[PDB]
Amino acid sequence: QAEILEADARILRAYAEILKAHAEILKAQ
Amino acid sequence: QAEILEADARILRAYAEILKAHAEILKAQ
Amino acid sequence: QAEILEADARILRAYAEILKAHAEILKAQ
Amino acid sequence: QAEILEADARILRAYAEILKAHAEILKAQ
Amino acid sequence: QAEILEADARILRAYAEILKAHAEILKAQ
Amino acid sequence: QAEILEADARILRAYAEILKAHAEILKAQ
Amino acid sequence: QAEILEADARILRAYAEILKAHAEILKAQ
Amino acid sequence: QAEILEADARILRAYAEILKAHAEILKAQ
Amino acid sequence: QAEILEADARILRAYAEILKAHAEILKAQ
Amino acid sequence: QAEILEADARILRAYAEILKAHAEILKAQ
Amino acid sequence: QAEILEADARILRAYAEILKAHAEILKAQ
Amino acid sequence: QAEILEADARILRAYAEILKAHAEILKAQ
Amino acid sequence: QAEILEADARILRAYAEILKAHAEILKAQ
Amino acid sequence: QAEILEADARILRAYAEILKAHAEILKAQ
Amino acid sequence: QAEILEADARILRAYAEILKAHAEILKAQ
Amino acid sequence: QAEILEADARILRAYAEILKAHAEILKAQ
Amino acid sequence: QAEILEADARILRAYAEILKAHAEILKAQ
Amino acid sequence: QAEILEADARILRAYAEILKAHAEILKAQ
Amino acid sequence: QAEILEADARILRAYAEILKAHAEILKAQ
Amino acid sequence: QAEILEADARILRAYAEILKAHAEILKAQ
Amino acid sequence: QAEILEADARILRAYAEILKAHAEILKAQ
Amino acid sequence: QAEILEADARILRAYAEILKAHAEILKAQ
Amino acid sequence: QAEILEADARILRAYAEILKAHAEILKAQ
Amino acid sequence: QAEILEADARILRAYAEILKAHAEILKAQ
Amino acid sequence: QAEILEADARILRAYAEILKAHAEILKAQ
Amino acid sequence: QAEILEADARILRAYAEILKAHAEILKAQ
Amino acid sequence: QAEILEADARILRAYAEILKAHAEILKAQ
Amino acid sequence: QAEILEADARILRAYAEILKAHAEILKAQ
Amino acid sequence: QAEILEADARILRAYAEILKAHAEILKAQ
Amino acid sequence: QAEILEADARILRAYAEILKAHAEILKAQ
Amino acid sequence: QAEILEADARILRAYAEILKAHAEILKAQ
Amino acid sequence: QAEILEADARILRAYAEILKAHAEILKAQ
Amino acid sequence: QAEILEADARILRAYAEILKAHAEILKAQ
Amino acid sequence: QAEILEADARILRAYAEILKAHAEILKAQ
Amino acid sequence: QAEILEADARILRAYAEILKAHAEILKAQ
Amino acid sequence: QAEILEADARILRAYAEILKAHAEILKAQ
Amino acid sequence: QAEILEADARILRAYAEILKAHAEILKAQ
Amino acid sequence: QAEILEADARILRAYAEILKAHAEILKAQ
Amino acid sequence: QAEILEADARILRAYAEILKAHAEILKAQ
Amino acid sequence: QAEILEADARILRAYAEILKAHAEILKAQ
Amino acid sequence: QAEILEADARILRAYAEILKAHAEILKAQ
Amino acid sequence: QAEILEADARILRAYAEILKAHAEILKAQ
Amino acid sequence: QAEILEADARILRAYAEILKAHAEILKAQ
Amino acid sequence: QAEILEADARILRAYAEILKAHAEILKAQ
Amino acid sequence: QAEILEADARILRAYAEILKAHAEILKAQ
Amino acid sequence: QAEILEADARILRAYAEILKAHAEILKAQ
Amino acid sequence: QAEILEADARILRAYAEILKAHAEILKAQ
Amino acid sequence: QAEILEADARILRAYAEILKAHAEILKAQ
Amino acid sequence: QAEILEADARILRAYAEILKAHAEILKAQ
Amino acid sequence: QAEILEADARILRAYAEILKAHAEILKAQ
Amino acid sequence: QAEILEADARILRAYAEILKAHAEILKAQ
Amino acid sequence: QAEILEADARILRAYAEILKAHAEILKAQ
Amino acid sequence: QAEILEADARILRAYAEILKAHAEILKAQ
Repeated sequence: QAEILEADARILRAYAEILKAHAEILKAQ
Repeated sequence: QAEILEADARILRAYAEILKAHAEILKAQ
Repeated sequence: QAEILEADARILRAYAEILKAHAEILKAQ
Repeated sequence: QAEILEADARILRAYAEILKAHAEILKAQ
Repeated sequence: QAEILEADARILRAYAEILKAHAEILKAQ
Repeated sequence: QAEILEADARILRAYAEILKAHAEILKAQ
Repeated sequence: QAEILEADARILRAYAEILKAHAEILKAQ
Repeated sequence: QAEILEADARILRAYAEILKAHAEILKAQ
Repeated sequence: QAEILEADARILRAYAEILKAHAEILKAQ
Repeated sequence: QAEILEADARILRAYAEILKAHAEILKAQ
Repeated sequence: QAEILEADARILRAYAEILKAHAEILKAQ
Repeated sequence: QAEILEADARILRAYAEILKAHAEILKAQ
Repeated sequence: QAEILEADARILRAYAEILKAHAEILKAQ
Repeated sequence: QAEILEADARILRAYAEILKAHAEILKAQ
Repeated sequence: QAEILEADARILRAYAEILKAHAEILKAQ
Repeated sequence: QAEILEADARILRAYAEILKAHAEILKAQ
Repeated sequence: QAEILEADARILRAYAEILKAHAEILKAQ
Repeated sequence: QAEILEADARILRAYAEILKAHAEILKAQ
Repeated sequence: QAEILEADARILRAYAEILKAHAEILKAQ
Repeated sequence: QAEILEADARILRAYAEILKAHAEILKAQ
Repeated sequence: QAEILEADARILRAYAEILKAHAEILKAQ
Repeated sequence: QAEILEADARILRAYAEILKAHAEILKAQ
Repeated sequence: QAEILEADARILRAYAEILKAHAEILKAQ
Repeated sequence: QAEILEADARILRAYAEILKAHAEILKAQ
Repeated sequence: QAEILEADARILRAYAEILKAHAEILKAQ
Repeated sequence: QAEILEADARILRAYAEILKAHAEILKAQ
Repeated sequence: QAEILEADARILRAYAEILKAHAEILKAQ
Repeated sequence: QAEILEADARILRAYAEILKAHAEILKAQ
Repeated sequence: QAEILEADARILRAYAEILKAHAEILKAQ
Repeated sequence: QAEILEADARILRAYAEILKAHAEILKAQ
Repeated sequence: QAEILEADARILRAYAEILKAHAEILKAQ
Repeated sequence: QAEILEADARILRAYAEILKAHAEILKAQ
Repeated sequence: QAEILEADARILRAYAEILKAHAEILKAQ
Repeated sequence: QAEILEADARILRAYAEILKAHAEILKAQ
Repeated sequence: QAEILEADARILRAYAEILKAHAEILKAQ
Repeated sequence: QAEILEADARILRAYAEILKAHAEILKAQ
Repeated sequence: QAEILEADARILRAYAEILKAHAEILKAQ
Repeated sequence: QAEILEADARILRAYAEILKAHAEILKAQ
Repeated sequence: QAEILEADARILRAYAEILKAHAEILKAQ
Repeated sequence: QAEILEADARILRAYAEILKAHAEILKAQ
Repeated sequence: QAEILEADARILRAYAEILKAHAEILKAQ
Repeated sequence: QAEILEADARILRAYAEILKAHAEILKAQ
Repeated sequence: QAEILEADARILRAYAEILKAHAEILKAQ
Repeated sequence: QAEILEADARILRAYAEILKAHAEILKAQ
Repeated sequence: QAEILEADARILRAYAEILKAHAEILKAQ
Repeated sequence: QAEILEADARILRAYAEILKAHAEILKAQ
Repeated sequence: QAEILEADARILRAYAEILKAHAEILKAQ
Repeated sequence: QAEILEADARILRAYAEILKAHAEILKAQ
Repeated sequence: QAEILEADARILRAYAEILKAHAEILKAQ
Repeated sequence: QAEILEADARILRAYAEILKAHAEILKAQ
Repeated sequence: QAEILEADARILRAYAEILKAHAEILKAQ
Repeated sequence: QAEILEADARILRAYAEILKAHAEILKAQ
Repeated sequence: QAEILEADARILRAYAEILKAHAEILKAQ
């Protein structure tokens, strides 16, 4: 099941990356 | 049933990959 | 009934493959 | 009734095969 | 009534065969 | 009434045979 | 009323025979 | 009224006979 | 009124006879 | 599971960054 | 887990900054 | 009593429907 | 009483329908 | 009373329909 | 009793439906 | 008893549906 | 018993649905 | 027993749903 | 036993849902 | 056993939900 | 075992919720 | 084990809540 | 372990509450 | 450890309460 | 007082209803 | 006062209804 | 007093209902 | 005041209705 | 006193109901 | 004021209706 | 102060209630 | 301040209620 | 601020209510 | 910001309501 | 962004409402 | 993106509404 | 993609609406 | 693919609408 | 395939619509 | 197959429409 | 088979339409 | 069989249409 | 049988149509 | 009002007399 | 905002004046 | 926004003036 | 956006001016 | 998008100017 | 797509200019 | 597809130019 | 199919050019 | 079938060329 | 049948060639 938890970690990292990009571009705004 | 769990892991990895690509391209945007 | 579960595993693997191909091509996009 | 379940297994295998072929050709696309 | 169930099994086998042929020819496509 | 059920079994067998022939000829196609 | 049910059985047998002949000739086709 | 039901039985037997003859001749076809 | 019902029985018997003769001659055909 | 906690830390850092950018721009307002 | 607590500290600092900016602008009002 | 004669009329109309459909058959041939 | 004679009229009209359909048959031949 | 004579008229019209249909028969022959 | 004769009428109308559909078949050929 | 004859009528109407659908098939070809 | 014949009618209607859907398929091609 | 035949009817209706959906697929292409 | 066949019917309806959704996909493209 | 097949049906319905949501995605784009 | 497959179904429904919410996002943009 | 997969489902539903709220944000802007 | 993943789910739901309240803020402005 | 993450969740819910009350303030103005 | 006159009107309408029903009777004869 | 005059109008309409029903009676004779 | 006149109106309407039902009887004969 | 004149108009229309029904009576004789 | 007259009206309505049900009986025959 | 004149018009139309019905009467004689 | 204005609104609504009840009186007369 | 403006709106709606009730009075006269 | 503008809208709608009620008055006269 | 524009739209619709009610006034005169 | 454009559309529709109401005014004069 | 284009279409339709209302004005003059 | 093309079609239809309304203007002058 | 071609057809019909409206303009001048 | 050919036919009809509208233009000049 | 030939016929009729519209153009010049 | 021959007839009529339209062209020149 | 011969007749009439249109062409030149 | 002979007559008339059109051709040259 | 009560008492007595006469007649029948 | 309250005072004074004049003239009545 | 409130004050003053003039002239009436 | 609010202020001032002029002239009336 | 808002401001200013001119001339009236 | 928005801005500016010119000339009127 | 959007931009620019020229000449008028 | 889209782009460019030339010459007018 | 699509592309290119030449010559006009 | 489609392709190519030549010569014009 550890694979499922790794997948969750990946999903959350990706979401954090989306949020960070949105933050940076909104700062550019 | 472990095969089902492996399939779930695969699905989530693929979704994470989609999200990562979308994040990178939105950063390129 | 294990055959049914194997069939489910196959279906999910195929769906994951579709998603992975779509992800790769969207990255190419 | 086990024959019915075998038939279901066959149907799902065939559907999985259709999906796999569609996935491969979409990757070729 | 078991004859009815056998008939159902036959019908589903035939449908699975149709689907398998369609899958193979679509792969040939 | 069992005669009615036998007739139903016959009908379904015949339909399955039609479907099997159509499947085989579509495979020949 | 059992005569009516016997008549129904006869009708369905005849229809099944028609279908079987059509199936065989379509296989010959 | 049983005479009416007997008449109905006769009608259906005759129709079944017509259908059987048509089936046999279509098989001869 | 039973006479009316007897007349109906007669009519249906006659119609069945017509149909039976037509069936036999079509079989002769 | 520590990976999950790291992901949470990342998410919260990103949210804090969004909030800080919004604060700075509202100060600019 | 200390990372989570640091993230909380960051969030609260950002909120305090928002509030301070709102206070200053309301004083300007 | 009127309802009884009404039912008789319905019987006769049904027989008329039989004959009319048979005529349509014979014309179609 | 009028309803009774009305029902009689309906009977006679039904018989007329019988005869008319029979005429249409004979014409079609 | 008028309704009663109306019903009588309907009876007679129905008989007229009988005769007219019979005439149409005889003409068709 | 009227209900019984009504049911008989329904039987006959159903047989008429059979014949009419068969005619439509034969026309379609 | 009327319910029994009603059920018979339903059987016959169902057979009519079978034949009519088969006709529609043959027309579509 | 009426319920049993009702169930038979349902079976036949279901078979009719099968045939009608198959016709719709063939038309769509 | 009626419940058993009802269940059979449900099976057949489900198969009809399969075929109808497949037809809708083929039309959409 | 009826419950078992009911469950089978549910399986088949679910497969129908799969196919119908796939059709809706293909139409949307 | 019926519960097991019920659970299988639930699995398949869930997969259908996946596909339907994906279709809605693709339409929204 | 049924509970295990039920849990799997819940997992899949949750993934469906993810996809549906993502679609709603994309529509809102 | 079922409880573990249930917990996983809860995790995924929570992530869905995150995404849905974010969508509501973006719509409100 | 299930309790740990439950706690994680609670964390994520709390973050969702944060985002939803922020959305409500932005709407109110 | 679960208690610790529970406490973290409580912290985050409290922050959510802060934001929600602030929104209610801003609406009231 | 308007209420009283309304009541009188209702009385008269009721008497009219009496006469109308009497006409119905007389016609039915 | 308009209410009173409306009530008078209703009285008169009721009397007219009486006369009309009386005409119905007289015609029916 | 209006209540009393209303009650009288109800009496008369009831008598009218009696006559109307009697007409129903007489017609049914 | 317009309401009062409307009421007068209604009175007159009612009287006209009286006369018209009287004409109906007289013609019926 | 209005209550008493209302009760009388109810008596009469009940008698009317008796007659109406009797008509139902007589028609059913 | 237009309402008042409309009411006058309605009065006059009502009087015209009176005269027209009177003409109907006189012709009927 | 908003409370005071709300109280004034309540006063006015109460006056409206008075006036409307007086209207209902005048209509009832 | 929005509360104050809402209170003003309530005042005006109450005045409207007064005026409309006065209208209903004047109509009723 | 949106709340303030909504309050203004409510003020204006209330004025419209006043004006429309005055219209209804003037019509009623 | 969309909320603000929606509020503006509401303002304008309210003005339209005012103007339309004034139209209805002027027509009523 | 689509929300913003929808808001603009609403603004324009509101202006159209204003203009159309002004038209209706001018016609009414 | 389709949503954005739909929004543009709505903008244009709103402009058309403006223009058509202006037409109706000019006609009314 | 079909959705995108449909959106384009809507754009063009909206332009047509604009142009036609302008035509109606020019005619009205 | 048929959907795509239908979309193209819609595009062309929209262009035709544009052109026809321009024709109507030019005629109106 | 018939669907595809129908789509082609629609394309051609749309082109015809374009051309005919252009004709109508040229005539109008 | 008849459907396919009908589709071909539609193609040809569409071409005829094109050609006829071109004729109408050339005449209009 | 008659359907197929009818389809052929339609093909030929369409060709005739083409040819006749070409004639009309050539005349128009 | 009459249907088949009618279809042949239609074929021949279509050929005649072709030939006559060719005649009209040749005349027009 | 008369139908068959009528069909033959139609065949011959169609041939006559062919021949006459050929005559008209030859005259036109 | 007691006069009204005596009147309806007379009415019911007369109706009872009619019923008794019809009863004695049907007894003589 | 005190100006709004003064306006309300004016409105209520004017309404009171209307009511006082109406009272005076109704006293004169 | 105070300008909007001043505008509302103006509107209400004007409406009060209209009402005062109407009151004065109704007193003159 | 303040420009929009100024425009609204202008619109309301203009409407107030229209109302004031109408009030003045109605006073002159 | 600010350009769109400026355009709206312009439109509303122009409409206000139209209204002001109409008010001025109606004052001149 | 910003080009489309600029085009819309242009259209609205032009419409505002038309309205301003119409306002100016109506002032000259 | 961006070419289509550029074409739309061109069309709207041209329409805006037409409108601007019409506005200029109407100002010259 | 991209060729079709390019063709549409060409058509729209040409139409825009026609419109631009017409605008230029109407400016020259 | 791609040949058909290429033919359509050719047709549309040719039509675009016609339109471009017409635009050029109308510019020369 | 592919031969028929090739023939259609040829026809459309030829028509496109005619149109291209006509466009070229109209450019020469």
